[PDB]
Amino acid sequence: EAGEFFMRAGSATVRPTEGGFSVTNNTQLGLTFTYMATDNIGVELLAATPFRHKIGTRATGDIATVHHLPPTLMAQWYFGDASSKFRPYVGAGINYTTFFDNGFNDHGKEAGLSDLSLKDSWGAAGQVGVDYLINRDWLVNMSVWYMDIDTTANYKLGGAQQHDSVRLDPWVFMFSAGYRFH
Repeated sequence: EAGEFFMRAGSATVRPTEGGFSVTNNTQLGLTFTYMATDNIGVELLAATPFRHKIGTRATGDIATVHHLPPTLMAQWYFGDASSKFRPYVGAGINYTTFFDNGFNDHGKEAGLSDLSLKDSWGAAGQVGVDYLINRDWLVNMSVWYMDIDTTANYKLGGAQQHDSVRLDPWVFMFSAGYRFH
């Protein structure tokens, strides 16, 4: 497996962590590119199509929608050996998330909200997952990611109240199939 490069394609679902400031879960296309430093140490990049979340509270409901790209870079450790058909793994790394295409809905505007945007964020990331190596060519995968994503939302409330701290700190769940290149 040393020298190997494999790509996984599948669903990645982001579940943001905590009157009420709720944020919906969203599932998008997930892609990971990984390389084997050795038979156990791997280098992986997670990529995704942009995610879309709705924000809101109990009474009003949705008041805005937000999108972001959470590209993540990881150093990993695969258990077992190069011949194991079943290899769980763990990783630690750095995440970078950018928010874009953020706007309040009619309801947000009716309440006096406008000019919304969130500033970029960097943060620790951890992961545990499993690869089931079917052939020298294919595999199926599961993956659970944790990510430090702290930001601050900027917008005006009829006036200019443009600063609040948003903490997503989401878990990301990924299911995929992967191809191997030797």
